Amino acid sequence: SIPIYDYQIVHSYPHDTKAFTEGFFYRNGYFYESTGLNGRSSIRKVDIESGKTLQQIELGKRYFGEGISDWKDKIVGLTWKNGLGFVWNIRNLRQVRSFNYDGEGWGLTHNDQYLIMSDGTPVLRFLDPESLTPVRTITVTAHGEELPELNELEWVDGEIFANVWQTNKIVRIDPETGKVTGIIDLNGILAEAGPLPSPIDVLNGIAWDKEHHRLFVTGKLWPKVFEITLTQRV
Ligand SMILES: [Ca+2]
Repeated sequence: SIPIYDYQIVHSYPHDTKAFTEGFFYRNGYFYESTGLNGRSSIRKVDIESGKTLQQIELGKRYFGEGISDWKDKIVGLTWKNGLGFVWNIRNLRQVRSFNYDGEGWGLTHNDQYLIMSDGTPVLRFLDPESLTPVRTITVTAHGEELPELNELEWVDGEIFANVWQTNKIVRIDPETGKVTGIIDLNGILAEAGPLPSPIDVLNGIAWDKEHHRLFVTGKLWPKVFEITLTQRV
């Protein structure tokens, strides 16, 4: 009754196996990743093919960085427990503004009007990109059930794709109703990943290139980012 989708790997690119991926998006032929690298949080511009870093800033010691997303000429980023967000110039990564919000920050994406954030609960926040305060929320449900643990996000083709932390699934959420309209099953994808690092952590990170319709998924300490297409199951 809830349509399930299987992946096909189109390509697979090296990813930093030391990087706890907290936020991930695609822009300008580049990856942008919010990364934990030994308790320190950095934000990073990655070359897609090499997985190498082309540019980074570090967050201050007291912040744990989470979701990131572009917005026009900016990167917006969340913190885990600080209630503080940042706005950077996407070009030189110089901090430009801070803002406050309640609760935790996990994932962050955007559609044409709004920044969209998760925080591990079933409740997604739509933010005014200007005031940076919520104007709508939706509650996320799968077969009528509240779906908590919503993590990294990505707006894909009219929908919110969200990692569900500690599963290998991605949910497609109708932004209007908050209903899960679809489930992407990435179980076993790691078997396709080449030799695994020690340690390795969980699926998390979805980026999308609107122009070419390319979907990229990764995860914390993963050795690959995967470009994937979807096929609806049987
Ligand atoms: Ca994302």
